[PDB]
Amino acid sequence: GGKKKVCYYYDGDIGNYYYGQGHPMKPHRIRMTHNLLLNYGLYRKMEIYRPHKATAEEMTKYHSDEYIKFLRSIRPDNMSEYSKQMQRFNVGEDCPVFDGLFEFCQLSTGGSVAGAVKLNRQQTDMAVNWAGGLHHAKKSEASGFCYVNDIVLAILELLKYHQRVLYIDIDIHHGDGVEEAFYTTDRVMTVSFHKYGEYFPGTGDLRDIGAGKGKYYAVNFPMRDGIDDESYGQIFKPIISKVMEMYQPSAVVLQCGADSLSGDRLGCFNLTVKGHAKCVEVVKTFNLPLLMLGGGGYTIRNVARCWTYETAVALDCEIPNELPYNDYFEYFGPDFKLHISPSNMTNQNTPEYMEKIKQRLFENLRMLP
Ligand SMILES: C[C@H](CCCCC(=O)NO)Nc1c(Nc2ccc(OC(F)(F)F)cc2)c(=O)c1=O
Ligand SMILES: [Ca+2]
Ligand code: NA
Ligand SMILES: [Zn+2]
Repeated sequence: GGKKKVCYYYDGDIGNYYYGQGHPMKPHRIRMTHNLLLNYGLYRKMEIYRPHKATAEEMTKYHSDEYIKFLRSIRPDNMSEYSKQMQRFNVGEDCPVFDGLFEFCQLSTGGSVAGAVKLNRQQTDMAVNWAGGLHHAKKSEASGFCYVNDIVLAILELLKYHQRVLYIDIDIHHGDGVEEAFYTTDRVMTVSFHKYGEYFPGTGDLRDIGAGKGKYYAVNFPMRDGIDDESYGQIFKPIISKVMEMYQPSAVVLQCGADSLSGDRLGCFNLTVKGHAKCVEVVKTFNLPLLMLGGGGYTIRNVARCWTYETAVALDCEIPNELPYNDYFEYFGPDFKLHISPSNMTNQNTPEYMEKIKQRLFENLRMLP
């Protein structure tokens, strides 16, 4: 029990990577998070590391050599010469070409793999990489603003020392990239809670339960618009508890995508920072080596609030609602508070729907030996 050792990864350059004018993915939110938690004084309670830049040698442990060579070569000045390669790898539109794309992928991946190495070495209880959690990237493809799947790479590192690794994804979108990589193995159980029905990426049906050796090791909780803290918490704690009891993993990876928060530019959920962070508190109570990662989140003031509070939660540190002064203070107007209020949006997930989906998952969890 009690307070635990926390290692946090951050590179001072991460906030300078720009996806382009009008693009919702803003790496600057990672800097906003870092600045906000330094101003709360949370650096006193944790070890801050600079990630290494993950190499091609590291990336090719999962990704194809051809895809990684392309990512390492593509620049906005040579796009015309790589036209075929761009369409094949899904680069240029949703996943645009930008200055320092590869470096950005290296730093994002570096923090996740370094966190996994630290946990494997038993030198920390928790590792945090807010620049990670890029769950959509595939063996040979970019998708949903994700080029390199840092989660898969970090999980592969944990598998060197851990027989069973549990993956939890509280981003509003299905973590299809992670699920795909470990679909046919029982050495990784993937658990995703996401909006489902005519929504990106279009995967993550209740009936998608894994295949072969991995059958019953892929868990999906499909949800509708406007889920609140009360509905989410009532299903999250029982599902994770049953997963912990049945699967008994030795390490956990928690993807904390903040696009499941109320008011998100691309999200349809109605969670508050408190409701989102209760997921961290739940997972932390199991006392297993834990890797906390980023993901989506497009109302960057709420991403900074979310991930600052989730770091404070990892540290068992009570932080006041009144925000301290920081370099992005004006972003947190008009209230300048850490916590957010839900909107008036209708919760399309009834309590009966929530209970029925939970019961269906419980039947699948009983199939585990
Ligand atoms: C459907 C796909 C969903 C990606 C979710 C990834 C995630 O959170 N993973 O958990 N992509 C989308 C947009 N893309 C978009 C791209 C560029 C852009 O700006 C532009 F380039 F157009 F100027 C505006 C929107 C949207 O806007 C939007 O939605
Ligand atoms: Ca999810
Ligand atoms: Na699996
Ligand atoms: Zn997302």
